Amino acid sequence: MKQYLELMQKVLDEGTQKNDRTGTGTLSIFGHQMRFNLQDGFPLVTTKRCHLRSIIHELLWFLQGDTNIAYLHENNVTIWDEWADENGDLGPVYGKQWRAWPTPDGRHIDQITTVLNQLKNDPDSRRIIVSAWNVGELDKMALAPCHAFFQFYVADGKLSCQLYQRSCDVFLGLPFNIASYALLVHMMAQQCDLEVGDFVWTGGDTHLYSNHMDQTHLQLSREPRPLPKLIIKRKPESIFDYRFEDFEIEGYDPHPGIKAPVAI
Amino acid sequence: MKQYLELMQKVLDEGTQKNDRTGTGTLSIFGHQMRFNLQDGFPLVTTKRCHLRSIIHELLWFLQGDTNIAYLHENNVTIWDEWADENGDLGPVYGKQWRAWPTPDGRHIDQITTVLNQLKNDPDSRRIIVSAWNVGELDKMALAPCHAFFQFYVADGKLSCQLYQRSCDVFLGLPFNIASYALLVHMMAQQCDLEVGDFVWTGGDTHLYSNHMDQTHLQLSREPRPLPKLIIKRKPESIFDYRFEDFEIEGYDPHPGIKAPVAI
Ligand SMILES: *c1cc(=O)[nH]c(=O)n1[C@H]1C[C@H](O)[C@@H](COP(=O)(O)O)O1
Ligand SMILES: *c1cc(=O)[nH]c(=O)n1[C@H]1C[C@H](O)[C@@H](COP(=O)(O)O)O1
Repeated sequence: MKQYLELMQKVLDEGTQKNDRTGTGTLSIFGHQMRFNLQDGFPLVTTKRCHLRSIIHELLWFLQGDTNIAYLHENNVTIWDEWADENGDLGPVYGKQWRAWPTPDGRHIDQITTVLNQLKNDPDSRRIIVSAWNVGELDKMALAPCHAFFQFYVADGKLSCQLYQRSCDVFLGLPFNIASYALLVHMMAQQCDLEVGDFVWTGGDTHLYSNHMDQTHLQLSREPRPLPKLIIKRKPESIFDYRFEDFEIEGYDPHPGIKAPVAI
Repeated sequence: MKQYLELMQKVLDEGTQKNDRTGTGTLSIFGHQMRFNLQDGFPLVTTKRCHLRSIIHELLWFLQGDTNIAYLHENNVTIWDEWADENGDLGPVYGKQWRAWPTPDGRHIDQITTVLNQLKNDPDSRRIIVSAWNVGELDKMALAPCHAFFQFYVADGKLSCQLYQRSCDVFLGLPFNIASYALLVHMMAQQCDLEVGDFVWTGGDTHLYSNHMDQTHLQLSREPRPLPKLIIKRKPESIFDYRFEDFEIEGYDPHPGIKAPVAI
């Protein structure tokens, strides 16, 4: 995608060298923002093939409030194997905070349902927010959230969303994260009878790992293809009733895939 | 300053008409990012004079972990009066979450101390974050945090900071907020023998109130003037024991102030 490739070249041109938690070494820029008008098409990178199956199953996984990789395994998705423990648990990550953020006084807040109610009865609210950044449970998480905070907004019957990603593996993570949220927006929109608007991505520590430099130049030498189309064949009773088959991506003809190591 | 005036112009040109909770109405856009290189001086607006004692006392008020506006009175600061109860409390707002995020099991987390230590022992960390968006206590707050999530970043000995502001009153609040954090960055840098870097401001619902049109137009026709320079007279033994006297801005020659009503 143009925005994607332009970001890559931005890291290579202004990035500074930094060591990191994984001892892998990176090229890093701090603070960036890009927009995707969802009506121009589904933002799934084409300069290299992406695995839809993984992207979609991970989202339904989050929405169910699951934090164990069993479900993912049942559907052949292994993107979260490296961090799960003996029992498949990852700790109170994304899914848990999204559906059951534990308050001090013994309550649990379902942020996803809260947002839906807000989009239907108070769409002008400047507080339609979902946060995975639960300071209290950060130490029980196998990995601190990367896409940590996001906000919805409405205008002219169009649903928009901004995500703040504090850490971003540009080559390996960004492609999945962008598609994942663009997908949520379509789901939210369809449930609230709104049209899709913009998906605004904002990054904190945006980087390219040292052992991703070749792959990066390879991909950066290719011409972006036309964006695919997302077709939802059904309208479930609730945001929690979507299934893998309700989705259908049309016109996805991407360049060849490129492989790279996953910094653990 | 140019960035500020441009964003201000953008709101008028692209803004959408919305009916907010105050019932005043606004002109707003969603998703915007500004960058301030602190090497070029304090980003305190000059196209309009800004009350600096209230920006400094508020910030220091936060750092003490205080939620009651008593302290602010002691020093003639009346920016948080239209939201305090009979006792003057605002709820576990900013200060409370920064200094003592209450966990589900009784313990408390000091995000500021945590950050100070991350900056001194693990500067490459991509998790140097402090959040005020404690979902579990939003209902107990007089007003949900506007500047709710910020991240620190280190590179080439420079300390940068990105702020996520979900809601922004471009005319009244944006000037104060910007300077407030720019100020913090300088305090953090001094306590960690680091140089100041960039301050990146990112906004969610960025708006201009209907009854600010005149004041805005008046400000847009004035020319920006060289940014001032922040001077920190002494160096406290901790980031917590700073004082109003310790700060001094130099070269601040702003245009006259502009009076305007605040939306409650
Ligand atoms: C985390 C999860 C995700 O969805 N997408 C991402 O880009 N990542 C990346 C960020 C970083 O490269 C690593 C997490 O490391 P750290 O917690 O920032 O130290 O995975
Ligand atoms: C909140 C506090 C701050 O420091 N900065 C701001 O600009 N504001 C503004 C945003 C908005 O105008 C109002 C809060 O309203 P809401 O909670 O967003 O509905 O104060």
